[PDB]
Amino acid sequence: LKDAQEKLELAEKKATDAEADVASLNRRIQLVEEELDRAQERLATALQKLE
Amino acid sequence: LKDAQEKLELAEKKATDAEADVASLNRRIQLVEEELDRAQERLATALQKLE
Repeated sequence: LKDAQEKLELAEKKATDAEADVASLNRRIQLVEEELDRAQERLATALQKLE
Repeated sequence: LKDAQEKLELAEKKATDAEADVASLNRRIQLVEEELDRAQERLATALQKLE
């Protein structure tokens, strides 16, 4: 039981950290997508003014 | 020990799933980052053309 509970603890800690990493990466994805959309809009406006 | 092993299996499956999510989300992060880099390079070229 000592080994089994130690394995349980390590697996649970790893899964929780992985979930936190997933949430952080997803919010990073949405942030970077917003920045990309703003950059594309700026590019379009600049090209029109250039022409 | 039986319950501990079952929870170990569940936790390791969930952690592997979240690790795959991490891999996918980091791939998306890098790809959108590259697209944003291209967009900002285009923006810099556009400002140069404005000048």
